[PDB]
Amino acid sequence: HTGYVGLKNQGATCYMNSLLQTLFFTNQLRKAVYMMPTEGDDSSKSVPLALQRVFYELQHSDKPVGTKKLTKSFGWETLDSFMQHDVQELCRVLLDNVENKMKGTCVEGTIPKLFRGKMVSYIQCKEVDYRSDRREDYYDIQLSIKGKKNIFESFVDYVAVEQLDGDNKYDAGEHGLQEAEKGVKFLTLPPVLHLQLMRFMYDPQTDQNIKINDRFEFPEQLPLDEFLQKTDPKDPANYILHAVLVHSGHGGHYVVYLNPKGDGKWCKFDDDVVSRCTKEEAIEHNYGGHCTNAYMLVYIRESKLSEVLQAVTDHDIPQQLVERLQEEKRIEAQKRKERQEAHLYMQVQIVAEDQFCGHQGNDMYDEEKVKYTVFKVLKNSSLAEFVQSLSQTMGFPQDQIRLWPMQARSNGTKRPAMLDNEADGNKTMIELSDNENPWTIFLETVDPELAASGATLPKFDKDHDVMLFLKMYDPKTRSLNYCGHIYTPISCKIRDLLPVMCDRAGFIQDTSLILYEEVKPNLTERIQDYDVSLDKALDELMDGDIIVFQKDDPENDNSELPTAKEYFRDLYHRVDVIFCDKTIPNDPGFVVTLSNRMNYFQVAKTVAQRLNTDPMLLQFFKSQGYRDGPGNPLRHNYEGTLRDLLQFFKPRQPKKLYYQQL
Repeated sequence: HTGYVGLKNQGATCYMNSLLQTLFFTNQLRKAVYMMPTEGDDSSKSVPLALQRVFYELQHSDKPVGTKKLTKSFGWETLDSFMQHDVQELCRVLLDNVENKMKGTCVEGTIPKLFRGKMVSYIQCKEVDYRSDRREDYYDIQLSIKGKKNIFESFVDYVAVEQLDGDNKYDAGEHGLQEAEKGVKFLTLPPVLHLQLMRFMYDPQTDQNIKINDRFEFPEQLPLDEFLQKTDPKDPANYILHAVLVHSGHGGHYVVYLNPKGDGKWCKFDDDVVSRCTKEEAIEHNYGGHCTNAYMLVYIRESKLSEVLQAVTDHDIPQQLVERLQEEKRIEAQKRKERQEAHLYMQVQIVAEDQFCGHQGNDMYDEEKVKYTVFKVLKNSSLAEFVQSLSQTMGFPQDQIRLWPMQARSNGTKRPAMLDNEADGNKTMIELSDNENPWTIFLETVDPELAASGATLPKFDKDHDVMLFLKMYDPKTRSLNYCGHIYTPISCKIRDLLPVMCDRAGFIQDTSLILYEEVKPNLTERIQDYDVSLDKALDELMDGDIIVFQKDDPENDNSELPTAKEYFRDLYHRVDVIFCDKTIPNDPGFVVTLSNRMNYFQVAKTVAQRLNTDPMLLQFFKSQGYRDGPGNPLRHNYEGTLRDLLQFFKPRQPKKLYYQQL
């Protein structure tokens, strides 16, 4: 009913869409494609079956047709896998493919029948009698456009005889070097003529990739009778224009104009929208004129078009295809259903206080090492419902638990932070997560030792209390110790918390303590006045803030790392980096421990101690970052630091620099 159907434009498929429609409306070819015995073939790797699928859906679908399995099928998936090849290469790919799959069937030899033409490449000597000929079969013709006005002129140029003169002489076997002519002449022109215009070429010294938008004309009706060796009455070489393929403007948007019926009723096929157009919009408007411009044309022989554009109906398609493809469509329908179910649920990752114990770095834990209890939960389900689900699964009373969602902060520290169960209990999980795809929540419980007895998690005044996390630094062992969390009124003076810090650390009451806010990695700010409220003591006080404390003792000074400040500083600089020998390909390399604040001299000196060698006999190479492999050489008067060099490495990605000896 609703006219013609379009293709979707999926990524950088590009000219593929334009080309498919052009082949689909070559009806003789299409009917033959429907005959290919594909019932035994692989669904997503059979190019013949994939192309059959596209044609079937082009013929039947109300919705634009996908090339999801087809692009996979012939193996050009990535954005530029197309940009690599030209249209004519894709044409021979698909045509050769179906041609060979029809061998052993009733529709064998359809592709030569429709597209094969014959041409002679010849050389003939002037003075001596010698000739050298070459009979060649073509499935298309490439026509030059620069210097030209119309396609008639490009055909005059293509048949043009070339003169072999002084210093270009032709060596004709025994006769030797002689003056000669070299010509190209067409023996036959097929029912379907593909003409590729040389709009753009990879001509360097001007540009690796380019475009020629200069004006270039082509007719509705093309007479070729004069460019053939042989002519025959009732079969002239008069051709009707069938298709016009177009590009505009880097790449740019591809679109195609066809008159499927051969009756001059043209349509603009721009991917998913098809529309009717005038002949001007198909031909006149795509000549150049300096934008949008025609790069490939398809003509059909005036006698042959009744055959070539045979009417096609549903029946011309075997039930072997109909039923198979319809089952594929049911499958895809399930897959769509599965996918939309999976989109409705979210993943909540619960972490418990045990996971915080023993962590030696900044923040609560290590992202790569932490162990979660995970829950699939409806995105639109309630908080209270999840709290019951958690309490049932985990084995707790709801009044003995509290959820603190892990909130990633502005300065790049991830920490537990408050949720008001009282006010936010009725909201959805997905809105409460602010769409964090996997929800990460810290689960506070009552000390299980007290759980048996009368023990509920205490009241938390969301306006006037804060939850802080405590960490004890030991200089002697240069280690961190998680000392749990506490609730406290904000108005509390830091001093009033010292007794409990001492106690959790196993220190003696009235032990003299140095306190720091662990703010951010490499930022460990000393709390200088203990007699002020938490509010004044910390800057920007917040649930999930961390205080690190240590004994104030002369003995600290004898350690490598006397303070928690120095500890965290060292933790932030200490970097292990892999050194790979550039001269040994597939070298895994060897790791060295360095500091992000090391200069060239220090880096080289250090690696040279490891390789027995002189630093002057090491040449290092800069990283290309996300692209693997060595980059430009590292000059020995490089001013920056190891930090500056490694900044293109991704966080989870391990670091490596390439080098060589001298």
